[PDB]
Amino acid sequence: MKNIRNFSIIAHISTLSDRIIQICGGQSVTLDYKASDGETYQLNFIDTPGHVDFSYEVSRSLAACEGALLVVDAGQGVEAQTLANCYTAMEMDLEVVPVLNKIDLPAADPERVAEEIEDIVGIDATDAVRCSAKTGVGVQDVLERLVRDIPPPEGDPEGPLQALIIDSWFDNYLGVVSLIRIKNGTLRKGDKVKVMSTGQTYNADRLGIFTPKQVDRTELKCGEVGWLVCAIKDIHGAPVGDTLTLARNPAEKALPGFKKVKPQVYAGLFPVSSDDYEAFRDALGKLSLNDASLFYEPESSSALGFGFRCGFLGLLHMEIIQERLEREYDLDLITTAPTVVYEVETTSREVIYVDSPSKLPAVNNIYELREPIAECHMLLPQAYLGNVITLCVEKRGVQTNMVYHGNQVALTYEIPMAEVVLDFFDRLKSTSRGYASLDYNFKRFQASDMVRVDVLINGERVDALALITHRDNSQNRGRELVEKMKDLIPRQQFDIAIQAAIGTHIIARSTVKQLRKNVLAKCYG
Repeated sequence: MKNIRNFSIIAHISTLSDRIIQICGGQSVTLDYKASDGETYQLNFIDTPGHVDFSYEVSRSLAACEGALLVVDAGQGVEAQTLANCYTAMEMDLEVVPVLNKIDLPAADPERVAEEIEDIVGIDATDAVRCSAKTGVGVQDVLERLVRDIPPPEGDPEGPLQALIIDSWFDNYLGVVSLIRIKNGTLRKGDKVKVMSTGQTYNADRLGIFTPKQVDRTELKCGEVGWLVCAIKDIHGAPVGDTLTLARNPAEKALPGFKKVKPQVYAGLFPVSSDDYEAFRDALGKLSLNDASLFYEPESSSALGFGFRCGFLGLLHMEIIQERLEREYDLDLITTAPTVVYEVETTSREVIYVDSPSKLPAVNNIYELREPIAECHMLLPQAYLGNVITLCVEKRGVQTNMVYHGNQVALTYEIPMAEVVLDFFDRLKSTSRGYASLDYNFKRFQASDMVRVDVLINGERVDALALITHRDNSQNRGRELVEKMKDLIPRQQFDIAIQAAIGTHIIARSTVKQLRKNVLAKCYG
């Protein structure tokens, strides 16, 4: 155990990971490093996604580490995407090792970037190892620093097994494969294992390490990271963050910090052409085999046809899947505005949760409707803050903190999730012209004057299209909706009456005029 270093990399823009592999061996790697002390160290490097959509997946990977390398471009500086992960890595007791990369570039300013790390992250950066990507010098010095500072792993190898599931995927030949950290005990080949969430037991048919090449082993001992193949049916059967133990001597308690994350953002997806339904259903199925957190459930509108109601972790989780659906499976989809999860107290005081507005209990039965609030961390040059908070309050945000970092401002606001999810990020980007970095996570539910806009077209109730929004801009969101539809619905054979209402009271009503005879229905570019 004492010669093992488990660490992850927090960076942005040959990446350091590739150069480390090159001076050792030659998503995760197990490497050997003969150090200046003449001894050999097993380096286990777990990769880290940079976005707060995968906030949980990130934290589970970090729970598998004792340290992390904060890799900053010496020619650029720090950026908020590495900040979120950096703080969580520090909240958990991980040794964060600062690295100044790309010192070779004509732009490199190491001393000033050493101040930026010290000022914004609060890590001792004065003796940070620095390294070239052109030549590769310093990478060994980084590795030496890694070995000296990151604590070795801990546990009892004879203790009852506790293996942290870092990640689980589907292999088209091997079945389900899990990347595993042995926190406690020892896992051998024959061993019959138990997944602690599910309570189900399987045989460890195969296990090994990534070299990067997939290499079989006969056991994974304490402090180690590797892969495991037992015939778990789907990746849901080995949830990320779960803990593996042995069936004959099961651990009393699972490793802390496990949860099965439920989608934060729901949306409705419908194929432009009904003929694509078969492919779309297949595409979601194919996606779901590797996406542990993608939720999808059939939904059919009168208006929009047969499609699917889908749950996502956040905006670019949705956008990754949308981009994938669009390009991999060549599907053209209509997508409804994203709607978030509300917390509602019934007249008979019970707490229920609402994904889709249509399901929200009657206005008479609601004692208190509670709205999700997102805490938004932002980095922006001083010349834009006026343009930024004016948007923040415009979206009903409340300022929680502000810190100055040279000629740069660190804003932290409390903006209603419902509103962050409806393209706020874009309006922020165009008012700061790409200079404001968003970073948000769920904070709290709060009581709020929240109403439900119902769409009906051809007098038919389109539940898929319903939205929950605040009173003060229900008139505007209803009006924008009727306009959005006028784009999706061209002038056709019949008149199409579109309207938004609150219960009985109509807020906007527009009709899409029918074509004359012998005129084809056209659409805008």
